[PDB]
Amino acid sequence: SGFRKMAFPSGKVEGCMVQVTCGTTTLNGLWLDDVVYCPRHVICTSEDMLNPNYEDLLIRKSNHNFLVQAGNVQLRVIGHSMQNCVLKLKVDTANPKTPKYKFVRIQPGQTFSVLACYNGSPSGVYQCAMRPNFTIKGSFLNGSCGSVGFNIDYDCVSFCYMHHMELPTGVHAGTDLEGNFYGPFVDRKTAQAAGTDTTITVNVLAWLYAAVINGDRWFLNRFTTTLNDFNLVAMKYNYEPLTQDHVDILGPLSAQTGIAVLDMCASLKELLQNGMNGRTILGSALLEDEFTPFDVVRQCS
Repeated sequence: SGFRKMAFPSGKVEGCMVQVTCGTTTLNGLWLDDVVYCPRHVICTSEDMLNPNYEDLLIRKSNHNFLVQAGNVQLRVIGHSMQNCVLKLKVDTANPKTPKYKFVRIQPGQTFSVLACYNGSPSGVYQCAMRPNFTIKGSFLNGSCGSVGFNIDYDCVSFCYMHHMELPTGVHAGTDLEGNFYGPFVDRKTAQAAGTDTTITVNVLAWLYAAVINGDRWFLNRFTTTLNDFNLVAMKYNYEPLTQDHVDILGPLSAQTGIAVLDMCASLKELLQNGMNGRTILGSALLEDEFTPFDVVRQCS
């Protein structure tokens, strides 16, 4: 029993974290084999950041301008390269602690673990979701750039996020490990609109199914609904549409509790139209959309 915000163990990622200094700028790098991946904005001065030409700035750099540190050991840089918005630094030593890994690109509504680091050292691990508007609500401070998001599938680490910037809203933007930003965002100090967010319907439902398993069932009703009937309510309240794929995905939790997916859509319909009526679900007066059906099934079965 119990249902909690839960991260992957951070060990295999901890072993990959290093400190990258270009001139006056220090942030975090990921060390896999003999390549260190970090945000390319590490080569920008304060000035540069208003209007960076990354091509000209990197042409002007030498392998010596990059200082890489694994603990207090210097890793000699022997090559430097850009792929989209990530800098790749070739070092002379393969990371012995390199695990089995992949670079994956995630969608809105998918959760991942963040290991927030400063100066190549780990501070903590937390869980979050890619928002519908391709940002994340992280906990980041100065020098946290290059911290990474990941899932662990058996022994294999799937790196899905590298932290690049905080927007005026105080929410977070970054890239996959191929340097392609999530969302319209750019590694330029400009005006950049977070872009109105929405709620993750399939996740809220996952959370309701969790609620049920942990004995919290007051919001269950006899009403029912069609998918098109659900989504018409959804759009009104800035919830994302629900698709037969989302329905399918919820299949096992439904099997687990015997509560038909569309019956849960009837519970949720009611909560959106009437409110919780002074109530709480797992203690919250709010509906929780950053747990996936996967995350719920993992913890509650």
